[PDB]
Amino acid sequence: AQVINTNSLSLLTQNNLNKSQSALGTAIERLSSGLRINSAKDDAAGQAIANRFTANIKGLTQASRNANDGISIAQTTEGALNEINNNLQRVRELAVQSANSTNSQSDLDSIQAEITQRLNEIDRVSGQTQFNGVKVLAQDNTLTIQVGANDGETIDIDLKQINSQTLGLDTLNVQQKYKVSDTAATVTGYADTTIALDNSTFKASATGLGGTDQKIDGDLKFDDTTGKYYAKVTVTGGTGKDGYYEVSVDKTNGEVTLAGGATSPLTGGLPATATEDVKNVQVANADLTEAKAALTAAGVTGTASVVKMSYTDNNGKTIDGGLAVKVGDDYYSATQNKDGSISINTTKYTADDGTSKTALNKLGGADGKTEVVSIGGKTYAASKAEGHNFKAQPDLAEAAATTTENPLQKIDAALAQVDTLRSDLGAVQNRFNSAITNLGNTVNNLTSVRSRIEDSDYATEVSNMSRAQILQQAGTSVLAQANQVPQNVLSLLR
Repeated sequence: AQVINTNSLSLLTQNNLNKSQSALGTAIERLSSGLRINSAKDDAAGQAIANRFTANIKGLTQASRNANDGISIAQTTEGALNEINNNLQRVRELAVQSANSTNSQSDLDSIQAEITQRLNEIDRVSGQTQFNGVKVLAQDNTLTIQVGANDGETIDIDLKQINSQTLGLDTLNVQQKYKVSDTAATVTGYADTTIALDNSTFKASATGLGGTDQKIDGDLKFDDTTGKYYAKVTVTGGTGKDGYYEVSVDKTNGEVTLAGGATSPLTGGLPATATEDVKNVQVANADLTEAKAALTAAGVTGTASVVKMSYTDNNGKTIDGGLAVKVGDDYYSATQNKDGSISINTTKYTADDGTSKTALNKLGGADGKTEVVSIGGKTYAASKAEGHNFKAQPDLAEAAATTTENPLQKIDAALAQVDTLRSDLGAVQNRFNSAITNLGNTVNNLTSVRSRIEDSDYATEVSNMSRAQILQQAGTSVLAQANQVPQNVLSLLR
């Protein structure tokens, strides 16, 4: 009978329990990791969204970091700014101190110097304060910080350029003008030029001494008491012609010629005042050679003269100033060099509309004695203009021209500006926090959602599938016993 085979089928179902044992193993597999890529995720997209949820928090952890970057930049902005308030308020203090009419002009100059220091510090803070390189107060700019998982989900920080100029205190001045005056300064002594003393021309101007040959022995002796040059002269072939002679010097090319058609040596020899040994033409600095060339190149028309400045305050007290090169009504601060020559002060600066350049220091400003300088169509303080680049950093206020009207109002309006900017930033923080809380709340919630897809087994469900393990194992046990039953049942026939 085919029962052996038909039973084999009934055993194939028992062997199918071995496949159910493969299901026990498959269950053990489903319980092994809890989750398997065996397509329990089909609307993969929908199930992928769970992984996107975690990716959201990944973007949200970076978001929290961002947020904290923003928070820090918020904190930092106010930090660096606090100093600015700290500086300006102090200026206010000087503004009160200034309104005092008992103050002398020297007092006012002193107060102005500290105001200038405070304003300069404000400008440094504005230019250097940074966060990760962002110059938070150097320019108007809105920083967008991604604090959410998706595009455009950001919190914006509106940064403003806060400096002396934007605050309207770039020319805040409390100084008063001094009555400017001068007196001629006939600077003394001589200096040597580039003009080298050419002696070859002497012997032909000294033929009237005769002999065979007339030559100057050594260097010419100059006399800074008379401006006269003298020469030791050896007249080869002559009788009583050797001795000291006064020589005429060509102040242009340096030629040396016997002076005054002298027919015999000076009585008494070389004068006692002729002690300098010169190799070059001496110039009574008095011609202001370089100063005059600088004035011409500058476009200055008038005749120049060296004067000593004087400044008189409101109380009739006068102090002496330095040396100056007066031209017309203008005064150019000057310096007298080693050799007694004089040079107009210059400041040295970069660009304007490209390249290195130079301007001459005039005496002006809010007090009448501040070194100012004209670049382009402007007139800045020399202190500011020194080493400045108008290419890399153009746009600027000239030097203060007069005393500032209503300085306390202006300063108040300035601080008001600083303050409102700070409110936006700090309130930004709290907004960041408020935003962190929205996202944060949804974060705790999203994690509750990934738990459905992010699936796996432990108590409740483990017991369901574990009880099922033993339940099905009971089944495999049933067919383990029932695995031996058939083979024997089939062998009963005799």
